[PDB]
Amino acid sequence: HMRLELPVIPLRNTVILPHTTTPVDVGRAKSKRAVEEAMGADRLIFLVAQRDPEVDDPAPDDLYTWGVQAVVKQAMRLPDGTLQVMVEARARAQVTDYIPGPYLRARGEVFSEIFPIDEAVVRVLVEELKEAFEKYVANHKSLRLDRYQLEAVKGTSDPAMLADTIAYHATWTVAEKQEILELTDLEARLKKVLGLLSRDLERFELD
Amino acid sequence: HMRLELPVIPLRNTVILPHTTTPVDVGRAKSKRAVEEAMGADRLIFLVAQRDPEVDDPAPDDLYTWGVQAVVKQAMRLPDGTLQVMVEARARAQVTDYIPGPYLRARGEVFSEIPIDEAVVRVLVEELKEAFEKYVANHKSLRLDRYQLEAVKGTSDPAMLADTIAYHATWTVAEKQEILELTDLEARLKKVLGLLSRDLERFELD
Repeated sequence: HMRLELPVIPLRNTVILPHTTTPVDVGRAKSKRAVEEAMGADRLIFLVAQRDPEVDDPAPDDLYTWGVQAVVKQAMRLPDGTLQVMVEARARAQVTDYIPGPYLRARGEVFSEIFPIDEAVVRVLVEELKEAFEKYVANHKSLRLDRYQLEAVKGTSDPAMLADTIAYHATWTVAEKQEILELTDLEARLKKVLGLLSRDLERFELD
Repeated sequence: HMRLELPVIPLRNTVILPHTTTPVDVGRAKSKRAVEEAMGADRLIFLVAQRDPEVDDPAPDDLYTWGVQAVVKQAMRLPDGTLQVMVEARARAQVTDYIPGPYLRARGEVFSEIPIDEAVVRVLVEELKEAFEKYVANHKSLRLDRYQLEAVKGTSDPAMLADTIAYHATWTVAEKQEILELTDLEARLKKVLGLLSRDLERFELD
């Protein structure tokens, strides 16, 4: 449990969940200025999804409250003037207190993952998640996923990482992934991911 | 049933369907230049949804093939340098052959709407009005004004009914794009009804 003052990168149509390392294309000037503060300092940064992908310059009201604390590990330039930035999402963050300035900066609380005392149900849910995800991948039609990613999921045995990684790979809406991010209770989080997977499997099987 | 060369406006996260008049916020320079060509000419324009909302400078491959032919009705220069444009979409368009230039321009074929098996269509229409009333009743997120819902209930044109419901529903771009691309009327009505019934099951699930 920490409190950090970090620059904030708004994500138009993406939710980053902890335990994921992903490249983020960064086109907007204010997002770029947030990246260079991070790289010039401790490389810590907040990533927060927008409520509306079409908003060009989001204010605090345009952003969800919860995001992730991430590490900026390296940045690259592309033929375009955008920056591809590799980010390591570490933990959920409640990003509340935005500070006036030329770009988005805020103080937020970074949250530990609390393991429930009902470990037995969680262990069953973990096995139900891996089974449901394997069928989701087998019966999905538009899903991009490499073999090594699929074996990582099946080899993960922590529930918190398993839920977060599955939610990252699945093709759910921002609002649906945002709710996974905001469910701190682990068994409720596992049951939401499983409900969404079963829902899509039902829909896949009809056709 | 004509082929026209018009400027094209890419939409990041919106699908426009015929029979709708909607505001379009226009931030990108190429989108702004495409609007003013329309305003300086016959005010006709193509609106095409992007496949990926995060793409800043879409190429033809970044766009769906089908869009709408619309009339630019008014433009509001906003303080942040954006253009709010009111557009009335009037017909489906297959936007195929994009033209070299500083912004998106393309030739596309505009398709008029022509009621098949009137017996099934009538059943689907009545089933649609009922499902929509409950969809509106059992969502939890949707903002519809009274005049809009009574417009739905009084409409007896099937094409207008399907397109208007798809406009109001909170479905993804890909799902609404599928409504746009179903030119055969009975298949379109059966898709809209399936999506509403699908959502009705999930709403009562809680």
